[PDB]
Amino acid sequence: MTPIVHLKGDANTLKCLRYRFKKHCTLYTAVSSTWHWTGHNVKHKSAIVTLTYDSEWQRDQFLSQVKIPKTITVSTGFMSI
Amino acid sequence: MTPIVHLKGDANTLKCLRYRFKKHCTLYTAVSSTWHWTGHNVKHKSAIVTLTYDSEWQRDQFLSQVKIPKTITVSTGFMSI
Repeated sequence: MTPIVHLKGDANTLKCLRYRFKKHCTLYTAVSSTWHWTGHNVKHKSAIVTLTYDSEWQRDQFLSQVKIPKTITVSTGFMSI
Repeated sequence: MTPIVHLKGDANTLKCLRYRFKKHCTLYTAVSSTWHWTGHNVKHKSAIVTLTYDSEWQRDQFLSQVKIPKTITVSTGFMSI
């Protein structure tokens, strides 16, 4: 299936990460625009993004090229399309 | 795991669907803001959204309360967080 990572944290701390993916253009398959769980009642800035990898092995590579702050939690799963 | 549906199509045709989810507030677990696969070279308006359900059974219910145009393709998968 297609691997999909999910990172979250301060909407601002996410702006800096996107830049790191610029030099790592040869590591992910498709970057999604910044989005979040919208709802009638929100809380604060917690924008979230997602990155699809062509394989799990390549996934560990990106995590080795970018440092995931301890405040940002990662996610693991797979989709079918 | 957590079920996750993925719909796509004309960014405009998606605006009408979001309204249907308003009356079906008791059917999904978390609606995500409108987003899409951003990239240096885009094509046209193809915004995409996602909906998480608490179970597969409840998933078939939402699909029965909203008509998915033949131009919009659905998706099936699961995440782990």
